[PDB]
Amino acid sequence: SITPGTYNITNVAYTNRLIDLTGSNPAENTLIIGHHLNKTPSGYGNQQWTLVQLPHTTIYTMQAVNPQSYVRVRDDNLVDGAALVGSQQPTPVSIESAGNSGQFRIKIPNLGLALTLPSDANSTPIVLGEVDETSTNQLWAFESVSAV
Amino acid sequence: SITPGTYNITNVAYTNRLIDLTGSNPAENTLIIGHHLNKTPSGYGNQQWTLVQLPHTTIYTMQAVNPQSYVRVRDDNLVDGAALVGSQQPTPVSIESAGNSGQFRIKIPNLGLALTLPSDANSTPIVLGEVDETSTNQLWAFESVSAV
Ligand SMILES: OC[C@H]1O[C@@H](O[C@H]2[C@H](O)[C@@H](O)[C@@H](O)O[C@@H]2CO)[C@H](O)[C@@H](O)[C@H]1O
Ligand SMILES: OC[C@H]1O[C@@H](O[C@H]2[C@H](O)[C@@H](O)[C@@H](O)O[C@@H]2CO)[C@H](O)[C@@H](O)[C@H]1O
Repeated sequence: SITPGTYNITNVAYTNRLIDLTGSNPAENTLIIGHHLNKTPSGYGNQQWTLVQLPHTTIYTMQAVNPQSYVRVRDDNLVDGAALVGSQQPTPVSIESAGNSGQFRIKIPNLGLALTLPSDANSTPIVLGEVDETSTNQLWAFESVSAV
Repeated sequence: SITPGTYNITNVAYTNRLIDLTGSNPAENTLIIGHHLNKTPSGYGNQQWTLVQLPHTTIYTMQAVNPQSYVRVRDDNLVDGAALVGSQQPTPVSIESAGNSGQFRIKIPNLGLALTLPSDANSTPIVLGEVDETSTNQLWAFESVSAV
């Protein structure tokens, strides 16, 4: 399984789009979106995500570097089409390899729903969609940030 | 939520029945059962269960003190009636306060299923049942293992 640490997370369909917390805003219910890299080499703190793992499982929490907001499904509403947002409390996710190449799905445990990016337009919000075998817009690549 | 540590776990419908790994057997797919207390004051290692928590959530793993088998649903088959067993790999569980006191429900994350004891007969297997907030057969009392 993926090592605990800090990462930039890029979409497999749209390789110019990173997971991004809108405006670096710390407020409840701030939207999580797909957006162009915002500074070289590894973005500002709203494009860097720290993973904490439950040992001997694929269950994690995800938290931005600055401001320190967790990934959550809005209103804990675990259904097709619901928004992803920043919050003071996390939704637990299952991060699972999709084959022998470095790609992953980010799933809601036991429900057959996953994070998806529905267009390449800059600033498109990320939402839940149905799990399947062939859509590339629900696959994601992880690159370590050396930080410091 | 409940503090990480090592516990005896007793049913609320049937207060003479503890969670027990059959015969202290380390083999894969050994049944987990309700059974009378097998040693004073706190049982042998097959009646003592260690909890590890994912921070800022109610998600845990459960593992016996001796032999070191995890709690798992047989074949990862998350349906009404399925068997609980000992294994080298865990099923993640959501442990939540209920009823009233040092009383808790042991639920499958995001599904309407929970661990239940259907009879007071000695050595009855523990299985999944539908969530029902009025049923004492799916409520459990947690007591820390004394410090010899
Ligand atoms: O609109 C999404 C992008 O916002 C950028 O931050 C802006 C911000 O939206 C605006 O309100 C103001 O504060 O200027 C900022 C730029 O200096 C983020 O930097 C970008 O990553 C997107 O989230
Ligand atoms: O039958 C369930 C109980 O088994 C007990 O272990 C017995 C075992 O069944 C028996 O075959 C033989 O090995 O002697 C053991 C007693 O030392 C457990 O001790 C009890 O907790 C139940 O699991």
